[PDB]
Amino acid sequence: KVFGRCELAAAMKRHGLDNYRGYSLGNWVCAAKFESNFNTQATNRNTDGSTDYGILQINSRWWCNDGRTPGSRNLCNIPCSALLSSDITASVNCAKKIVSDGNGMNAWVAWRNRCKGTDVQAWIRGCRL
Repeated sequence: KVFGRCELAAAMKRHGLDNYRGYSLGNWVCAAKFESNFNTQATNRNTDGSTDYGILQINSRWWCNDGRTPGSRNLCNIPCSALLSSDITASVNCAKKIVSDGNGMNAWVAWRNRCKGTDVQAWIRGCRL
């Protein structure tokens, strides 16, 4: 599936990511955009036998189970497949324990690159408000 910017935003807002751990919605839409480009089914293989799954490309090396990751655990107690849903529910829930894991949104490489220190509010412009 492919979310539209403002649809992803709302889904996002609805599941209370807006300002979570002090990180504005725009931060999250922006992280989404560069990470998965909104593609609910974006999957990205990393070396170290791990992979980034879903909207917010969350890693199976920890957080979610795909099986095949050698040095793994699923701190989020889910199959990596459930993090490839068309309903974000899970991704944000998982995504919530990772912002809270001592680093903030640094956890997401495309956010720290492309988004951190940016005028992230531009991502929620036109969005229903």
